[PDB]
Amino acid sequence: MQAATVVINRRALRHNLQRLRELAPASKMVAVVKANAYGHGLLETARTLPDADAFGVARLEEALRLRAGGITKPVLLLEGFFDARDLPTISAQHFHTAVHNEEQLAALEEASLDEPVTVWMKLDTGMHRLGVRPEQAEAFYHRLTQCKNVRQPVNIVSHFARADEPKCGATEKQLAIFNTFCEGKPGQRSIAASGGILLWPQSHFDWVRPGIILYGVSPLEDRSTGADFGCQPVMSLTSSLIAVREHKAGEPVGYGGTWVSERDTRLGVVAMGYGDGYPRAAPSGTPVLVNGREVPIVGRVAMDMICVDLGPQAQDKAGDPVILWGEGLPVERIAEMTKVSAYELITRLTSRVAMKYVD
Amino acid sequence: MQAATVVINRRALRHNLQRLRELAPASKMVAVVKANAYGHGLLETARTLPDADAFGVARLEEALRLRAGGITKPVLLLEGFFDARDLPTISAQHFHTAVHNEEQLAALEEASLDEPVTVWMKLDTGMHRLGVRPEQAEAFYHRLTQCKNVRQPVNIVSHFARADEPKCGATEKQLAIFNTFCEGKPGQRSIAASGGILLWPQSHFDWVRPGIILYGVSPLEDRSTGADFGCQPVMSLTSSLIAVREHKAGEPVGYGGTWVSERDTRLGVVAMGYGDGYPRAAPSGTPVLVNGREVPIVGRVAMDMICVDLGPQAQDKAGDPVILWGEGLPVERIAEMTKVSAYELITRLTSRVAMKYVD
Ligand SMILES: Cc1ncc(COP(=O)(O)O)c(CN[C@H]2CONC2=O)c1O
Ligand SMILES: Cc1ncc(COP(=O)(O)O)c(CN[C@H]2CONC2=O)c1O
Repeated sequence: MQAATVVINRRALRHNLQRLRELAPASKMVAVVKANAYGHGLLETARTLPDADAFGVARLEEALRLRAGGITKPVLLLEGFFDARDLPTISAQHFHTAVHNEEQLAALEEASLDEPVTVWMKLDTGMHRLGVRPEQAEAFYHRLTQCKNVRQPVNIVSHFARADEPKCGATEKQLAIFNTFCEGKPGQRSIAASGGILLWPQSHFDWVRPGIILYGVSPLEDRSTGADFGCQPVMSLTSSLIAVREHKAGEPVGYGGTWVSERDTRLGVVAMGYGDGYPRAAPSGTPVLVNGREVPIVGRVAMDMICVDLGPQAQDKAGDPVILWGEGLPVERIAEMTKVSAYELITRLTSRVAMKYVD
Repeated sequence: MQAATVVINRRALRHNLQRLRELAPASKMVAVVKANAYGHGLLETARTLPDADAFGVARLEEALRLRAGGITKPVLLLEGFFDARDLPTISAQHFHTAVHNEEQLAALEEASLDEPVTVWMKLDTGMHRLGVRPEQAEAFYHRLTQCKNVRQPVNIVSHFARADEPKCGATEKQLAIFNTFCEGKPGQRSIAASGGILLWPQSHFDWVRPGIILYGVSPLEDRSTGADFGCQPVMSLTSSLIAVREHKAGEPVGYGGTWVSERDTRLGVVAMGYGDGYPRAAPSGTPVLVNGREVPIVGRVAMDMICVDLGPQAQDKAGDPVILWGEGLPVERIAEMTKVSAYELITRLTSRVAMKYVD
């Protein structure tokens, strides 16, 4: 019938972008669409959001697919470029780039481009992933200022490591470091993504980079959902039953006989598995909606199939609609039940699901 | 380009099919290529194995992509068809199909096809996922036998739920049930996949369906690898470093500051994350190969990046080769370290990874 299908709500997506402008009314928006737009579709998510001030990607590849698809809006390379030979491209495509290491800076200093490139110097303010450390930042920053190939002024970007943990002073320390370096400097400032936007109004500055929350999903693991912030869930992972079978008490289900029935019942088989992106870690009891009502997963999640307990006289039939997460079942709820981060749930899906866009 | 790349060894793949024929010398092969050939590529895995007796898929869509790509060899629909209206296509495409429920049988009984379809009746011998239960099997089987649309004789297929657990008598019980039903019946018999092939020579029968082991990966969670059975690993998940940075003692790394360094060291940043398919569940300490030597992951695995500890004077530079798993690092080893099944590791990868084929 219909199998593994990801349904993307274009109206929810536009709503969230506008909703986020209301939360950060003095900041421009970098719609973060990396990793196939967190599973919602790189190009379609961008086509949906022409109001974005820019689009953010992880890799140069992603930026080029945007251009290839007709996106004209500025694209920000959050990780910068990996090869000095890519600068002519980046210049001609009008891609904005982060600059975090000596290789990139030296590259910019000796390249010969027909046009200078807007840059966002990435400062390491405490996460210690990418970026120039405080003691090397000033000298590094000054070189970018002297580059004929760098469009002036140079902008400043950083990222939070624990913005979702308001109780520890990590975020305030990163802000302290961020603010100290930006003092007296021109050029746009940006450090906040979903968590910074929602919980830290002092971190909005000139540009904010909504990612997870843009898709109506919460960046926090406190069982809050996108709706807690007025953002609507964009994605629905759906499928269908391919079988409804009789089952006896005492009989196990699935690999390892992991689950045993204590009653005669009817089981439903869903055309969904980890070969589609659904977490194999999902325990028996995890909720799924069959014909709009919640039923539990029973036994191990397999590569292409998932079994659920329908009840002894259920009436559900093969071909009926199944919702892995969507309307009536937030992905955050799944995240909680399976202990899998919502970020990974919506993002680590395979090419086997169909993509569908509505309204 | 040289970022998230899955390298597929075509020579290892051919070697494993031949190696398996040596283990099951009197059985035909159904090369199971469902779920994008377990992450190795549906069409390319099929193109490199023209010696297979048939190809097995989960869904009808997968079978059609094989035909669309030029594969002419028989394709077995392990889950059968989900819509009675698909029978005319299945007949014309010469797809073999499993039949596990009333819907499919009744569909075959009343459809009008220009040619009959070869069928594999699915018998539920104990896994209780798909298949006709023992008490309903005889009547169900007889109807398929009387179908003008079913090519005679009808074949019989089943699947093991615990073939990897030789201790418990689950597999022997499924065999007992399987053998009892097949007595006196013509038509091919098939119940064994990777585990059955390797550990149960009494389950080989007429056709065996190698899946996991075909890709040189072990179906067991006992630390064994594909090489334990003479099968060579087909896949290599590779990438590159995009940064090598200084780091100080007492400083945390990544989201949640979950790893703290007890020494001044140098960290490497890999262009790999769960947005590519790499498990977010990977703990600090999980091994990765940088320039051929093993280094530990430190801090949470992010969507697009992974940090590793290189050492205080490590000579590694951005752009250097990184191996997530492949030569010198079996996926089974990463399975063990992360507690993620090897099946899911190789299969639940996203479309962001580039596919490369070698000899
Ligand atoms: C630099 C940057 N800006 C914005 C975002 C968007 O964050 P939210 O998703 O939280 O809004 C990310 C997230 N990249 C994250 C996503 O997961 N793993 C990462 O490393 C980021 O790295
Ligand atoms: C019907 C059938 N045949 C063969 C196999 C091959 O198994 P191996 O890889 O073990 O050999 C599977 C596994 N499908 C598995 C994959 O994991 N989940 C499943 O349902 C299967 O369902």
